[PDB]
This record gives sequence, C-alpha cells and structure tokens, in this order.
Amino acid sequence: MPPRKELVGNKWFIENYENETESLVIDANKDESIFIGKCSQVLVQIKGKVNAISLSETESCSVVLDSSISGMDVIKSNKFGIQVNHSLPQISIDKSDGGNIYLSKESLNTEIYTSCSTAINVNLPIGEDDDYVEFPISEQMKHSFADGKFKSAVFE
Repeated sequence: MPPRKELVGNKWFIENYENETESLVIDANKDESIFIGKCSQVLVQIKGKVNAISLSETESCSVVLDSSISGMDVIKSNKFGIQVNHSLPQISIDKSDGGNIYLSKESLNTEIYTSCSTAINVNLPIGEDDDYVEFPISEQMKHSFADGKFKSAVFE
C-alpha cells in the first residue's frame, strides 16, 4: 500500500505514510470529513472547519485541527496526540494506548469518551491563565453492592 492523500467526494483519506519529516496539510471545508489510517510518525494538520475527523490504526501520529462539527474518533492508535485550536463536541478514544489531547479555551467543555484505552492525558488551559494542566485519565473501574444498590464508579 503506497502513500495516499486524496479527496473522494467529501471524504479526505490520508493513509500509509511512514516517518514524515514535513507536516502533512489539508485545507478542508465544513462539509468534508477526514480519515487517517495506517500511518506512523506523521502530523496531519487540518485547516478549516470539518464535519468529522477519524484517526485509525496509527502509531505516534498527531492531529492538529481547528474545529469539527461532529467531533473526532481515535481507534487502535498508540502514541497519539490531538491538538484542538477551536472546538469540537467530543473526542472518542477506543482500544488506544497512550494519547495526549490539548484543548482550547473554546474547546474547554469537549466531552471525552474512552474505552479499553490507556495512558490518555487531557490538558486544559486553565492554569496560570491559558497554561496547560495535565489530567491523567483513569482506566480502572470499581463495581460493588453497597447500601442496597450495586453502583459503579471510576477509580480514584
């Protein structure tokens, strides 16, 4: 599978890229979607608003985006890094190992869902005025019967 960086209809496909020295850029439109798969050591930079972004089967890749109407998906991706310049409702991480998100004042409320993932860190610019503050995401759950009800809870 040789490099791919083509727009098919309203879907950007960026696949099969190895150790990329220079930043891979895409000038999208709000009606387009971005799919990134089978890549390693790559930094896709999505300029302009988009409808969606999906990072699939990647190793040490980083996505720099402005905003996304429906959010972003990350699946089977290790060593990933996401940086949000503006906003997006949610970022979903599944079966991924080691990831680092960087939200923005705008994107400070971005919901985050994780499933079967590890070493995920979310940094909000809430410190000394727009100064990142890491938040290691818990990967453990406790389940038990207590006080007449069998409740669940994240491990702290």
